[PDB]
Amino acid sequence: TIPHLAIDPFSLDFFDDPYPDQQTLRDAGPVVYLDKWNVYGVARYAEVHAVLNDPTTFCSSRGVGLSDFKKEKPWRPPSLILEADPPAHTRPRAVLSKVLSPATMKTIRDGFAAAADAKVDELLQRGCIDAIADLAEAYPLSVFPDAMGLKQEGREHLLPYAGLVFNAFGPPNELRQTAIERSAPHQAYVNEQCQRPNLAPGGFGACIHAFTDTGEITPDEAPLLVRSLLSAGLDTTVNGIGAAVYCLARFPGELQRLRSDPTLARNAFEEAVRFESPVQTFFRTTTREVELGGAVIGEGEKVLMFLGSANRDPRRWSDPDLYDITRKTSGHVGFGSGVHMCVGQLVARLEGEVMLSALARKVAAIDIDGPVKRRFNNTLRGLESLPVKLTPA
Ligand code: HEM
Ligand SMILES: O=C(O)c1ccc(C2CC2)cc1
Ligand SMILES: [Cl-]
Repeated sequence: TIPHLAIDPFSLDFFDDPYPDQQTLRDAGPVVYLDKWNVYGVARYAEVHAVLNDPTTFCSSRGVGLSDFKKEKPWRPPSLILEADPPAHTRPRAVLSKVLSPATMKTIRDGFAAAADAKVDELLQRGCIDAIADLAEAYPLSVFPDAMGLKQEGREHLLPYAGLVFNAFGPPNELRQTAIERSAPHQAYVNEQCQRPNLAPGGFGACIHAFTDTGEITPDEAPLLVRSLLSAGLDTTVNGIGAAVYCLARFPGELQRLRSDPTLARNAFEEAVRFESPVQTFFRTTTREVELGGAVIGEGEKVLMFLGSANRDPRRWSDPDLYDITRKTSGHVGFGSGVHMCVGQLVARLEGEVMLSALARKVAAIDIDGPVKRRFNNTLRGLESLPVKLTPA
């Protein structure tokens, strides 16, 4: 009853151009079986949304990668939020929600905006830049480690560690194995900075530790929640901003609409998150036998959700393959949906908004003017190098 497919959604050929295979995955049926990895997959919007919003059956505490924590040791101690179910999930989630709250955004907005403006002006002086190293990576590196309250020393480990985290959600392919092998120095660096003495007062890290006073988290929980921010909080924004710039480079008409109304910056970023879906995939594990898409899935089965596919499903989206900065983007699943929906979404959107605002006000044209290279990661979609010429407004 369930179609079996041989598509490897973690192969380099798939990362290189996922969209035809994602259609094949959607059109095969509401639920497929991926023989390459012995997992179920859901690629249409409806089922992906349903699974995300059914946490008691499609759980996270057995891992949101391919590995089942009931069967194998996690490569690092489980995340107290990503890899937890309610009720255990709830108070750590509440702490990060408060640390990354609307109120907190007021404290960092001016500096985040100023750094974005300054960066775009700097790049305009250079003219021909790499929109990944010089913009998508450089801008988040210039604000987020500081906002965390990290010391200067060791920050070169941040992106490698994130690359590892996101590769490690994948199957045990070469990408994952190469990432985990000799990763100890990255792990040691991150784990050390999660300890309270190493985090600057006023920053997100210190604020997490401050919540141990309230009874919401214990002191021994705080370093793991700092670890969550150091795992998710940088590389995501790199690929989100890179996605947006790549979109604006490919859709000059939309750059021009953005220029004409910079207040479209926030939605132009949201649309980029839908369109590229920097976080492509997550898994759940069934806690019980369950019928999904007329398919009966046993207990303890891994279910692969194709977030990017869901965000391009023509059943849900008009012209899914068009980048439209005035699209009603609400309901996209690029930040997830339900109890685990991205708790750092205000930080992500703030960064994206203020960079796209700076571009909107300062740049007339973005032209790809060198070889484009894709960055391969089991979970993250994005580019390694994006040479562009920036024309000033
Ligand atoms: C464009 C940028 C980002 C994207 C696309 C993204 C994507 C996602 C997605 C899809 C989830 C849901 C996970 C699931 O359902 O299993 C999620 C959760 C999460 N994200 Fe974001 N994220 C981004 C930025 C950030 C930032 C900037 C931070 C921190 C400063 C962050 C921290 C987290 C954390 C801690 C969770 C787990 C929340 C929970 O389990 O309740 N992410 N993110
Ligand atoms: O808690 C964590 O360590 C964690 C790691 C990666 C993510 C991805 C979704 C952005 C989220 C949380
Ligand atoms: Cl670690």
